[PDB]
Amino acid sequence: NLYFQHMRHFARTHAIGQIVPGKVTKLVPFGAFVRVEEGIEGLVHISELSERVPDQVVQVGDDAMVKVIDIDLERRRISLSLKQANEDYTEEFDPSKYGMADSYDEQGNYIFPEGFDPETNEWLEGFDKQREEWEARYAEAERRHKMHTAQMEKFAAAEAEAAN
Repeated sequence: NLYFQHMRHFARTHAIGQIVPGKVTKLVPFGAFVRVEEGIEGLVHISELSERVPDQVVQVGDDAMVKVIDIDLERRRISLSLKQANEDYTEEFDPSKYGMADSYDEQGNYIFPEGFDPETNEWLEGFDKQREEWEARYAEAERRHKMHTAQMEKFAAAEAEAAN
């Protein structure tokens, strides 16, 4: 089997702290399982489902945005947090949390793609493939942050309904 290898591949592509999309797959007494890639499913512990029984917060088939808090490749287990994703949410878009952590250095400065000239604000010639890849990653990061906005709006509308 190749489960160790699939999970290693996932980990080298979704560092700890990234906020990733998932589908709620099954509710267990101790959490909610979330499929984050084909073949890869992680557990959202009960104490991590919300800032405040799992059926209480999520249902099967729900799109969810979850923060990767741990990857244990020895036990082939991925730990996920809905609540910790929501804590990090800002209405202002930070692409580093949503799959572009590479475009930022250790201090948090932005790193332009190598083929792009910042003073010109134009791509140099010969970098079409680099550009298309950068544009796809960036479109994916936007898609994720939008999914996250929708989860925050869903959570707040439910509360307002509960509150009333």
